[PDB]
Amino acid sequence: MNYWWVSQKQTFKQEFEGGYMWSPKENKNGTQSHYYNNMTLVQPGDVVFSFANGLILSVGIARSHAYSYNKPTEFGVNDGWKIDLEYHLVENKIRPKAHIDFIRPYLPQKYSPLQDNGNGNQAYLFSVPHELASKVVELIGSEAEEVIFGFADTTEITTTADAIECQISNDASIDETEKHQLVKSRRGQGIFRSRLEQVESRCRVTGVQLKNHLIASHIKPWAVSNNQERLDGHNGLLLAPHVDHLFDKGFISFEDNGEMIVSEKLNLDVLKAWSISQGNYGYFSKQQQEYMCYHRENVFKKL
Amino acid sequence: MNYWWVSQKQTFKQEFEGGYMWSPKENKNGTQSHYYNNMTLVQPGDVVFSFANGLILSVGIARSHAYSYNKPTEFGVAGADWANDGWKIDLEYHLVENKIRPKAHIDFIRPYLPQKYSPLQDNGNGNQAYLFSVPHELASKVVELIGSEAEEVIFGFADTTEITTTADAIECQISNDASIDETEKHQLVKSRRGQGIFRSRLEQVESRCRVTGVQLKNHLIASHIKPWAVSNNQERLDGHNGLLLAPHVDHLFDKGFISFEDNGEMIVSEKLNLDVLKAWSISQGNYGYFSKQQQEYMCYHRENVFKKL
Ligand SMILES: [Cl-]
Ligand SMILES: [Cl-]
Ligand SMILES: [Cl-]
Ligand SMILES: [Cl-]
Ligand SMILES: [Cl-]
Ligand SMILES: [Cl-]
Ligand SMILES: [Cl-]
Ligand SMILES: [Cl-]
Ligand SMILES: [Cl-]
Ligand SMILES: [Cl-]
Ligand SMILES: [Cl-]
Ligand SMILES: [Cl-]
Repeated sequence: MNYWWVSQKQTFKQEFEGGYMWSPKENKNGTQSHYYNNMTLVQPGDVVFSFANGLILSVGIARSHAYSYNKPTEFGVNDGWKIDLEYHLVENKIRPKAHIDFIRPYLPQKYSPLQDNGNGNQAYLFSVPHELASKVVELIGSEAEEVIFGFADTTEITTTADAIECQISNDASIDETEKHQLVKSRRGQGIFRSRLEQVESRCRVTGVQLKNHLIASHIKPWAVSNNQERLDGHNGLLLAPHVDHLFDKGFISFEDNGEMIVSEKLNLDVLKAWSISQGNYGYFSKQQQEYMCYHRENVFKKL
Repeated sequence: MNYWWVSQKQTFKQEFEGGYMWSPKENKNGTQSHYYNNMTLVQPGDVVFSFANGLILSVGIARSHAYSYNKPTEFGVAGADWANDGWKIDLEYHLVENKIRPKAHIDFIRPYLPQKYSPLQDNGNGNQAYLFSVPHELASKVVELIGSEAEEVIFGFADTTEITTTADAIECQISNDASIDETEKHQLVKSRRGQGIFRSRLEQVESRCRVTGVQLKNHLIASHIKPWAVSNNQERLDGHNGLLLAPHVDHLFDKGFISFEDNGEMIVSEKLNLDVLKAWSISQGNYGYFSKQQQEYMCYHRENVFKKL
């Protein structure tokens, strides 16, 4: 996932209401533009800071790649790049110049969105390097974190998995039954679900046994699992939907002997609100532990 | 959603272990029997009772239409080659602990058996064919005999499949529709999973899960009220056609286990086992007024999504 900083000093109102970003494709003199070319580098899931009227008004999430589209009609008045941007207004609408002594050390030598004095540069879309991105996020506060962790940063993972499902569904060589089972297993259906039900009986965390209230979740994700692992009843848990949400995204994981592990970026208010207690949720078998190790080391959100 | 009855006789274990059903597709002359043709009528999400050794052993959910596939095991007598090509269905088995013996309840079942093509004779002996249709009234009686385990498989689970199938087909149609504005297309598709302009607009009128109180954006699902699939394009992108919900509340609401009155009073379905609310520490009660714009959609939800009767 990449971060971008978009300077909309004079266009924000219109771009926010329409849920987009727009720029020309090239310079007036016909040459390639580093800054316009930034638009073609944006991927769904990427985080975009809206900088307008001196303020960061939104921490947004890109929902498209750049697509060719007509310049927006403005009242009283050639195709450019459009990006669908899912705006998220933040309560803490900050002015970056005020924190420049803290920010300056982490500004890039070239293509910086801010000058060394704290004033903005005059391009439209800047890349924000990852160290700097975290500093901006620090200043906005936890609401920027709400946009990112387990939200914006899940999108690229879903994109990758969507493409793996496409590779399988369109594979003209793979056995038809195998195709169906691998695809259905992604959403906890098919032989994977039946096999899991012979290993697990209930949601570890909430105790619910009712099959219509449980999600068949993989431990090692479906996307990175090989075909055996995708259909292995030992590579799963039956979880209540809110617990599936926390586990799938790596807000929680488990020790081999059952203790729930919590990510640094899980807000503890959530667990309080849903009456999920910390503690031990039972031994995992040796076969399950193989997968849970993978989850701890690759899915669980750990800086 | 339709119900079926598969008489698996002495090969339940192999068909269970393989997660399938298999039948011939035709007689030698190209004609189908009624029972071979039944395989071609099964749709994903349909419920299939596995009957073997006189017992109902599984309440399964079909996960495919019938597809051409070679006979999974050998015939008892080395048969003709044409007969090896049949219909396969991927069946998601769900074992039940309460294994009903239909013949021991024949007096209760007999009145609801069909005049023709029935899975059972009037004395409760099974018929010779493989896949039988179970009409809906007969199905309800079978479910009553099996009890809550059957209900668990069906309501909010098997019966959600056809709704997902429809929503998937619609997304495909929209995505490939050349006549739609490119930006509109992207917005309509993203809105299905609570993304894009729909979510930003919902955030202008709602701020938290009303049921759990959670305000954190990364722990909320942007749900529609009137479902995305049945909504028109204005309704799909309307921020008033939504609620922010914790994932488990999104689950209960989307499937119609709960709904809300216009003043926010939570309505709980008779199909909701109240143990679930206790296990997840969710209270009944009042969750605040909706706006007139939201009430339009909530009325639809109460009348068409909420599980009644
Ligand atoms: Cl050039
Ligand atoms: Cl460039
Ligand atoms: Cl400030
Ligand atoms: Cl200010
Ligand atoms: Cl840049
Ligand atoms: Cl297994
Ligand atoms: Cl461990
Ligand atoms: Cl016939
Ligand atoms: Cl076929
Ligand atoms: Cl008959
Ligand atoms: Cl008879
Ligand atoms: Cl019999």
